[PDB]
Amino acid sequence: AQARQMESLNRGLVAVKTGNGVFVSWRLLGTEPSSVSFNVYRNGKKLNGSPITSSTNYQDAGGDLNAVYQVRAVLNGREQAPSESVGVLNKQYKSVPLQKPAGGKTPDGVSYTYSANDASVGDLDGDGQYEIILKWDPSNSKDNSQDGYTGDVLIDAYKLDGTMMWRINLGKNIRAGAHYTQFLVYDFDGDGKAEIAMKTADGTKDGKGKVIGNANADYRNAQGRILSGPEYLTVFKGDTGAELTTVNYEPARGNVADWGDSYGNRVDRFLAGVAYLDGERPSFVMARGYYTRTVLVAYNFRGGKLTKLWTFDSDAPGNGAYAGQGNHSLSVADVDGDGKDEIIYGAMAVDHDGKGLYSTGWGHGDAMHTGNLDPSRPGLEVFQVHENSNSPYGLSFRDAKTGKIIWGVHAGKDVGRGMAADIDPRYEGAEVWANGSLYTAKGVKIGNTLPSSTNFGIWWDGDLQRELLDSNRIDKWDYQNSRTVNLLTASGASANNGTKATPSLQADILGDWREEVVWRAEDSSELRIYTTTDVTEHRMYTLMHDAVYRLGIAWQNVGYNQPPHTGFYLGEGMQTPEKPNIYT
Ligand SMILES: [Ca+2]
Ligand SMILES: [Ca+2]
Ligand SMILES: [Ca+2]
Ligand SMILES: [Ca+2]
Ligand SMILES: [Ca+2]
Ligand SMILES: [Ca+2]
Ligand SMILES: [Ca+2]
Ligand SMILES: [Ca+2]
Ligand SMILES: [Ca+2]
Ligand SMILES: [Ca+2]
Repeated sequence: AQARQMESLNRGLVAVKTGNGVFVSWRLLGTEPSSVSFNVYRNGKKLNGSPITSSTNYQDAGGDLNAVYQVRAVLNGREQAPSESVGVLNKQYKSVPLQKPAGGKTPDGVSYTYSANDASVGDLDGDGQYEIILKWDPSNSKDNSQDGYTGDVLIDAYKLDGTMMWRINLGKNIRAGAHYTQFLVYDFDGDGKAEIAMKTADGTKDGKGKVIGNANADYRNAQGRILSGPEYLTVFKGDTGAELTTVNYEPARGNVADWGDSYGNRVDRFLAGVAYLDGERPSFVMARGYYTRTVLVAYNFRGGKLTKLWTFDSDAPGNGAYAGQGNHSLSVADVDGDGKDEIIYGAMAVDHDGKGLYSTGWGHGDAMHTGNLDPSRPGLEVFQVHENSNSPYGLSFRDAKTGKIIWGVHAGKDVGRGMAADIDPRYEGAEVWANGSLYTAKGVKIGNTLPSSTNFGIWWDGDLQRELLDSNRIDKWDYQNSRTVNLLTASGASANNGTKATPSLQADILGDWREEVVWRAEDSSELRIYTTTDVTEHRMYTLMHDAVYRLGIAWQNVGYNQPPHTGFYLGEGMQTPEKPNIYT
């Protein structure tokens, strides 16, 4: 009973030169009725796609590199104003060149360079096409448990044509590393353009060069950590990067040792997430802590003002079960039916008003997947893994609303990876895997092997199973032979963060409902946006117009990046998915 704000997008038309013709795909928008159809136009407004639809891709045999495409929606037998016009890509990726920052030297005395790291997307200027907001990582970035000085964290915005809109420098008082800066790109106020929200400090320099706080404060200690001095929360304006408003980060660190160590590990474990706590409009949550004291703080940014909505603190009375449950990521989804978003903080959940929903007591894990994994169960499921060898489960498949287990598997050990996806059509729903085994959504062990990666799942070819993504590979589970075969190796491109091996971004940002992959070139001279050329016979509303998925894109960069999920069941046997309840 609720419509959600959702980004006004253009048709997302993309064309790609293939052996034999040109491949084309476009969006089906969530503002459109299911009855819509399309005609495709090659060059001189030539109708080409003679009758109409059932998908939003089309293979054009008589297409060449000099061709120009437009598509026209048909609303009730009446063709509409054409889309934007596009040329043809001579390779299966779009190059976005980067203004790569020059290296530098820390007090350390050491030298360091930058590489393109985690990304997000948003419509910063309102033209109906996504920009890429990119985090730059210095080669001396640090995990929380490693001493050492780190280079400045920088965040750029780029249009798809390579236009660099601005650079923000977080400055010397924001340590570089996976668990420090978590950045949220969303249209919070509803003005139709996106803002950026993240944690700042004395000396962060906005996109117009304006310094926040004291440009001469240096709270870096001799171990390269910032364990003193004030802490800020800032939202910047999308098209310019300018400070809009800055408030005090909550909670502040206080006595560092109260978090469970004196050397600055547990205290600087951060997460963040966009959530429609309204059921209608976006909020965001900034989180601090998970091994230990765990605090979530929710906000709105509307009418130029940042307002605190609520605070959940595990130190607070009655909330002590909720400590030690958080993962190195979070999920966001209406799990209880009320139209409003709850926060699935790893092995615990917070309700939309700031109140504990449940704590499983199974403890912190390094991966999680929240979606409709078993389409035979109404409601969502959460499949995750757990670090605690003394946990009853090393992998657990539970009810997302109550937190009660559905099935789970005792390992007496850390299980540091786990995945969820429909890779086997013999079993309706998503299969899951971790710690040497592959299971049905019901908990039954399939075969004896498992896919060659346990990282990301990506919808890439034309079928309803999901494919696999790791390093610079897209792979496919051959469920008949129990082997992983390769569909694409993006040679020259590279993933990020060594063993995590994640892409800068995975997201349906162009064309068809299939997902695009944003990998950096090895030297970080360009980002590459890969889009599929597999003709599909399936049609769906753009994944960026689904609530759970869009919010998945917004937290992908967060902590140890996890892959996105749809709020509906996407896989073999799915129903023809219905128009989403949204406005633009
Ligand atoms: Ca834009
Ligand atoms: Ca806005
Ligand atoms: Ca809800
Ligand atoms: Ca609720
Ligand atoms: Ca961990
Ligand atoms: Ca379900
Ligand atoms: Ca399946
Ligand atoms: Ca597929
Ligand atoms: Ca796509
Ligand atoms: Ca990350």
